[PDB]
Amino acid sequence: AQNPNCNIMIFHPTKEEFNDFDKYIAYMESQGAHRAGLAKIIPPKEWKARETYDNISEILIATPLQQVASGRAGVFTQYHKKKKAMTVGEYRHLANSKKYQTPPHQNFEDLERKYWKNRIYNSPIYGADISGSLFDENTKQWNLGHLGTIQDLLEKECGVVIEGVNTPYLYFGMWKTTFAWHTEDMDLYSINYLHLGEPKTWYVVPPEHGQRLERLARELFPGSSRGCGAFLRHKVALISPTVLKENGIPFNRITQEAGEFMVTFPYGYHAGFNHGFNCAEAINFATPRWIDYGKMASQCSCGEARVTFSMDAFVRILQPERYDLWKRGQ
Ligand code: NA
Ligand SMILES: [Zn+2]
Repeated sequence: AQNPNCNIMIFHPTKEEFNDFDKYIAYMESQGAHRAGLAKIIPPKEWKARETYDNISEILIATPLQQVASGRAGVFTQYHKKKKAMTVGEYRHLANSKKYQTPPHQNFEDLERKYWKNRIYNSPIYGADISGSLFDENTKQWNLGHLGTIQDLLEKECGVVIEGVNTPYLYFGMWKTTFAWHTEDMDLYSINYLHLGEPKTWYVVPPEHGQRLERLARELFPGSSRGCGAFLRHKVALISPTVLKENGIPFNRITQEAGEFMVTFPYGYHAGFNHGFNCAEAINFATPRWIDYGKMASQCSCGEARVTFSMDAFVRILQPERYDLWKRGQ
């Protein structure tokens, strides 16, 4: 079996290999990439997402979110406090201000140390889940707005036509902006392109060991776990690498830089943080291999996990037994 230790693999496709998205995902899996839960793809030197990022300042972040932490440095939850709308230009200025700017640091490891030591004592602001794309329409390879839809995949595999659309989202981040431990909706794949700015550090648990993280999360967040048997779907829980190590949880870490893609694989738990001002674009996608994960995905029915109406059809068709209860939660 390929990649038995579940290491994060990094790929350098040629322009030729970059010409068929689906084929290259399958290729990566043939090499065992999915066992890690996360892979990095460095685009060929010939490729570009768009010409320049000189004209993005007028994008609106309708509802910036302040991420307020509760708990201890290595084991905390965060809630999202809504803030007044601002443009990307205004946001960039705020990110670079003395209050929010990245501290001096020696390297990525040093900054990681500072993050886990100090994150809870600050409340960074970020723009999340902004429908839109920064790929040029003329970018023909790995354009996240031009991928095949999950609805078409489900139709092709299962024969059923369903409503729903599948469009990309933008994220604007700053130092200490935090992504909580989660898998994707319906344990889908995701792909994330870092368009501009400072890095993102990722942590990931191999899919085969997802239940180990869930078990630890139940132990570390007992109140939340009592409230909901899939509370990680709420996307509020953080656990540091130190605590994961102490508890023997298998995981890996990697830093994504501007111009790099990251793919998360079905049931790959991941979390991370931004190093400073940046802009990323992400979208969920599916392959034939996803279907069996979709059928088995745990669901939040307690009301907390709010998702797009596009997920309705996936639960309805793949998980009919769970549908009524889940629907009540929405
Ligand atoms: Na994700
Ligand atoms: Zn819930």
